[PDB]
Amino acid sequence: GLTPQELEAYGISDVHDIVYNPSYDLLYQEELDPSLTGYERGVLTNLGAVAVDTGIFTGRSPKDKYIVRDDTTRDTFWWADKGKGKNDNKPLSPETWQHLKGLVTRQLSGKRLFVVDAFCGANPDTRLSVRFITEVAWQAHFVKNMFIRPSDEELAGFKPDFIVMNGAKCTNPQWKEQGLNSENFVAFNLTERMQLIGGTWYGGEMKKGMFSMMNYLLPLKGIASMHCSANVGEKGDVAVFFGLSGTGKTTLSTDPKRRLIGDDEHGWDDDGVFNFEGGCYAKTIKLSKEAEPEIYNAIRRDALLENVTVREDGTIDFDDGSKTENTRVSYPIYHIDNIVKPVSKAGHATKVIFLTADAFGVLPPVSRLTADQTQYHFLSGFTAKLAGTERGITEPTPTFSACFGAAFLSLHPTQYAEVLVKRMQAAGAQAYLVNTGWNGTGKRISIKDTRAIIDAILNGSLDNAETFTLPMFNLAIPTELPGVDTKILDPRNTYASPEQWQEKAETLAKLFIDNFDKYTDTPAGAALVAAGPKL
Repeated sequence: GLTPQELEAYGISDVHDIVYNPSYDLLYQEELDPSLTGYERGVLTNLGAVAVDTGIFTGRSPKDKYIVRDDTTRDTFWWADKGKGKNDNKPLSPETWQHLKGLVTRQLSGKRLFVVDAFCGANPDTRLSVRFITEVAWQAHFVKNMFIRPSDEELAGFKPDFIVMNGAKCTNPQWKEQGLNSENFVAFNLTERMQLIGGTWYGGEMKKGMFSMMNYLLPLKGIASMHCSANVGEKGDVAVFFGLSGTGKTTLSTDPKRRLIGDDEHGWDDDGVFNFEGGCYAKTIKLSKEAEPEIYNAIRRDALLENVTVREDGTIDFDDGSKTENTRVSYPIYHIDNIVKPVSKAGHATKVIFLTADAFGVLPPVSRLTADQTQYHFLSGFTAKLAGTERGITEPTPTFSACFGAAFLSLHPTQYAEVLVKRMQAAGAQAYLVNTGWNGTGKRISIKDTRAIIDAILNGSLDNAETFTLPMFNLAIPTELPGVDTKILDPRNTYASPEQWQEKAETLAKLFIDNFDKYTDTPAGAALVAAGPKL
């Protein structure tokens, strides 16, 4: 379905063997080819799923992310070097881009190539048509899992909006003199409409780039673009769960009392909430069949395990984090029985949950937010980066991740906030802040407790429930909650010395205030200070 000549327009030469739109059967056979070496190699596990390793590239490389600054992006992108707020959108010259493109296209030239055409976005009117090019079968499999798989009729008329070229096997020897961070690179050019991957083998780089592109295009036309999971109740009530990976959004999304819309990347337009993806890239550290049965049962042929420990007998030790704590599996979304079909989308969200993995043990397990607190805490995005999720993170690392996805934002945080608020206001949606981090003793808040809290949110039992107010943060906390120990609802109770909550809360309050200061350069942002913590 694709000629060698078509690839030459992208700069790739000397290609005569193209594997276009590979089937899952073909990918499975290719991945088990014993002639593969190094990070190409795959092994078959007892669950029937192939497993691969990615070396040291066990999470994302934000410090290697670059966007060409040109007439397309100059005045619209949220640049790393132009604002008060830190971000990863580092500018790249057109000249250095051409160098990186040459490295990747030379690497892929003369090779047998896999080409996967797919969609990012469940809706035809706003989706991107993406063409992915790799020399490694498992990388093609990853994108087959993670993007929306077109029908034959859709492939017949396929016209790519973006090209993603995976050249993980190449590196940039000139990186030092070019002022770059390392010999690796994840580079984007919105004029040529291309993403390049060099050096890094982490699968997620192949999906979060297009997420960043959706995060550029959709809010500019009034559509929220959200780093969240999403599910729907029997009556059509949709919930979205914002958070960084490792902080509960995947686990809570597969709630057996709900039906899954998606894991990680969603839009919200006039019709409702829609998944961008065709699959889920779930963390597997400490996964168990008893605790996460839907996710566990999705691990079978056509799933792709990444960096998990496989024993000599082919069984998997999901508890082993010695390669990395950020072990992963990808699977097409239909590997979960309990999903929305025929398209991964539903109506407006009625419930908006912000997951905060609070390493200070200050915040309540659950708070019901006011309208202004919703905006304040969305822009703040206080949570934690968990080990391995970005390279060099070795332990839970507190962060203010604007919009609960700062690493993927292409526009200013307030642009995401304004669209989200407009959608929530139109729906009458209620927001909740849920601590999936740690309590006052340093113990991780139990998934059993968080699941019970989510249950109480989603059945509406908290919307008009009696509350008490937490000092300084001014958060409304329910006085009791079915299926949860009342004593945990007040975060002060789990401290051996409750005066220490006061000390840690003052410290965290100041961190929030200082982080939020940069948003107070407009009247609306200044007005939100009253909804944040007060010393």
